[PDB]
Amino acid sequence: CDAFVGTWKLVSSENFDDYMKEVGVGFATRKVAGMAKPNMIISVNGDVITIKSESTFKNTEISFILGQEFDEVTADDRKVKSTITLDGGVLVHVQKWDGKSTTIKRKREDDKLVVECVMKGVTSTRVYERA
Ligand SMILES: O=C(CSc1nc(O)cc(C(F)(F)F)n1)N1CCCCC1
Repeated sequence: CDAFVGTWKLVSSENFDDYMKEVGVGFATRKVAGMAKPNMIISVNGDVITIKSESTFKNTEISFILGQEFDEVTADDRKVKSTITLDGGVLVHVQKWDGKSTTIKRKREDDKLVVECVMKGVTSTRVYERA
C-alpha cells in the first residue's frame, strides 16, 4: 500500500465508544480515547509499512510487512497477534487475542482515509482527511 501515505487528521467518528466497550476497554480509557482526535501518519520504505497514531491520549506505532503476522501492543494495552494484508486497495488488519478478533479496514475514499473497526456486532467508522 502507498496511496495511503501521508499525514491524516481525525475529522469524524461513529460508534467508537461502543467499539471500545465491545473490545473490553475499561471506562477511564474510553473516556480519554473517545475525546482524542488523533493524527495518523502512514509511511512506506520498501516492503515495510509504518502507521503512527499521535494523540493527547496515547501515541502508538506499528511497522509491518503485508501478510506477516506480528506482535502488537494496542493503545489500550492488549497484546494481540496482528496480520495486515492489501485486498482490492483496502488495508485489512486483523488483531487476534484470547480466542477473540477484531478487524480494522483502512480505505481511501475520495480524499478521505476511512477506518472501519469491527468487533462482534459493533461497527465504528472513523474518517480522516489530509492534515
Ligand atoms: O484510541 C485508540 C487508538 S486511536 C484509533 N483510531 C482509529 O481511527 C482506529 C483505531 C483502531 F485501532 F481501533 F482501529 N484506533 N484505541 C484503539 C484500540 C482500542 C482503544 C482505543
